[PDB]
Amino acid sequence: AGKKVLIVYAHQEPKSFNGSLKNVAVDELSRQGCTVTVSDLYAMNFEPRATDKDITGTLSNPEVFNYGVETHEAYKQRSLASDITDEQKKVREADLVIFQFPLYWFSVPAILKGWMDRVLCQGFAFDIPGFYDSGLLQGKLALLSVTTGGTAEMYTKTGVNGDSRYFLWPLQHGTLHFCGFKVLAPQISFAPEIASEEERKGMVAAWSQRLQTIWKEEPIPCTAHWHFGQ
Amino acid sequence: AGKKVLIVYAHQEPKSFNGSLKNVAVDELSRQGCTVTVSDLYAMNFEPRATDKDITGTLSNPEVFNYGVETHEAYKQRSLASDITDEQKKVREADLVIFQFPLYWFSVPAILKGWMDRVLCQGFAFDIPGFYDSGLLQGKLALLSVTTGGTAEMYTKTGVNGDSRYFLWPLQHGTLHFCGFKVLAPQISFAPEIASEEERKGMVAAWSQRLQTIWKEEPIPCTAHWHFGQ
Ligand SMILES: Cc1cc2nc3c(=O)[nH]c(=O)nc-3n(C[C@H](O)[C@H](O)[C@H](O)COP(=O)(O)OP(=O)(O)OC[C@H]3O[C@@H](n4cnc5c(N)ncnc54)[C@H](O)[C@@H]3O)c2cc1C
Ligand SMILES: Cc1cc2nc3c(=O)[nH]c(=O)nc-3n(C[C@H](O)[C@H](O)[C@H](O)COP(=O)(O)OP(=O)(O)OC[C@H]3O[C@@H](n4cnc5c(N)ncnc54)[C@H](O)[C@@H]3O)c2cc1C
Ligand SMILES: COc1cc(OC)c2c(c1)c(C)cc(=O)n2C
Ligand SMILES: COc1cc(OC)c2c(c1)c(C)cc(=O)n2C
Ligand SMILES: [Zn+2]
Ligand SMILES: [Zn+2]
Repeated sequence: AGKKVLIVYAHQEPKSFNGSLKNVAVDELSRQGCTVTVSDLYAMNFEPRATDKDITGTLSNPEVFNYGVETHEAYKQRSLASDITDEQKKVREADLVIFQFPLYWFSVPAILKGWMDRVLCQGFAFDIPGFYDSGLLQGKLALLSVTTGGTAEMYTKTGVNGDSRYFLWPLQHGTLHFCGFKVLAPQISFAPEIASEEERKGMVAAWSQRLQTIWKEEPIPCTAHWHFGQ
Repeated sequence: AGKKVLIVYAHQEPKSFNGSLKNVAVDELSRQGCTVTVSDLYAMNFEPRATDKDITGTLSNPEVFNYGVETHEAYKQRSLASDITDEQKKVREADLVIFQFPLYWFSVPAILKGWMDRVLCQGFAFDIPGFYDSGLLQGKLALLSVTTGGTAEMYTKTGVNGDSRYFLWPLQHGTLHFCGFKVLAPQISFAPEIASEEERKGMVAAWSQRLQTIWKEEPIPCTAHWHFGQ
């Protein structure tokens, strides 16, 4: 406060561990006096497909469809579909975007992948130039709050899954850094379903505590070295 | 000769460079006498979202929906939605699965992510235990055939994007090897929008040429070292 937060939330069940994490984030950020908005993608039936329906009116080139060029032209000419533009208005206003999701195949669920693909379009989130340190959402913070089915030990460099930082790369680097975000340290809640009824409260109460001082945090160095190195 | 190939194809435009790559694969593998099937996800309006619509029977826990528990039970009972079981039959029959797509945010387009999320369910593609070298699709081969906006140089260890292998990890390892596939070396067709008409022709031809001998190939060692070094 005075800060705005967008929580993009991708879980089907409000009673889930993910739902609890989204709800404590709203509760704690609302208590601090921050402005809070939640894009509840499943409840919204959010469209994940990148298709020519994302441009309204008439196309730059209706013989050969190029999603990147069409949506770039459409963002410049204010003719993107209203579900996209609604989400761009949220992100444009936000000082922090928190993604809350269960890890699906070492990445985001498809409905959230579709939000990244369709809302983070050229002209809005990035351009030539304006990417990585210079991306168009520069100034803004982003944070992945991810839950996993695999344990922390599975997610080490010599573990069956590799270090968590390895799967973070396309999300933190290739997507958030790329668009300009400073990335806060991910919040990774390992294997909640196998944890006890408390312990899970440890993790929820722990995210609420972290959120108390989120605006004091320095963003990680979003480097190949941070992700893979020594 | 006597092999079955599934191509899971994710591009909106038949006239695109991805479209040319898919078509050359069909032409060359058809020429060789292989059995070929293509799942053209956008033309199928393939559903990417993981929702409770994917199970048609009585849920195990209708009070608190857990997509992974409900779909595992649905797969064992034969009560998954038919679009999913349609794709599982194609995968079960295939000896090789080629994924043909443009790189979206260092990953697959969300329509293809939802193919992975919904088709590769517990019981069918993996079980716990029954993953990585014990995954249920053991015996099968997979190959990612990717196109990029970024040049090969941008995709090297000291380029901006980092090495191309780094973005392959959640797909090759976290998804395909997790399900028991052996993974053939990726086909990466760099920056075809930047390339001349000639260089594009050569990249289509280079893919066709590689497919002539694809059944002679051995898979990669799908480890942390192969992807990251050290
Ligand atoms: C398609 C698919 C792909 C996947 N791919 C991967 C992958 O690549 N890698 C991987 O590691 N995992 C993967 N998973 C597993 C997935 O990441 C986990 O199942 C998910 O992260 C668990 O979080 P949840 O909210 O769904 O858990 P929940 O099951 O909702 O949480 C566990 C328990 O906590 C309860 N709970 C709710 N709120 C609270 C609270 N206030 N305090 C205490 N308990 C609470 C729940 O109701 C439940 O009993 C995959 C799953 C699917 C379906
Ligand atoms: C949401 C989104 C996210 C993206 N994220 C990334 C990313 O993370 N990293 C990245 O590097 N890129 C990214 N891109 C760029 C994208 O990967 C490239 O635009 C795409 O890979 C290029 O493939 P295409 O088929 O669309 O090319 P096209 O534009 O179709 O192909 C280039 C040219 O080749 C022509 N062609 C077709 N067939 C032939 C043929 N037989 N012979 C000669 N020429 C032919 C086409 O007609 C066209 O003129 C992103 C794009 C979008 C829209
Ligand atoms: C596809 O669904 C799942 C479910 C899981 O556990 C529930 C998984 C995974 C995938 C992967 C890729 C790694 C892992 O460690 N675990 C535990
Ligand atoms: C998000 O859309 C795009 C479009 C591109 O090029 C057309 C990109 C990228 C993303 C990324 C992340 C890296 C890159 O090198 N290129 C060239
Ligand atoms: Zn980075
Ligand atoms: Zn592997």
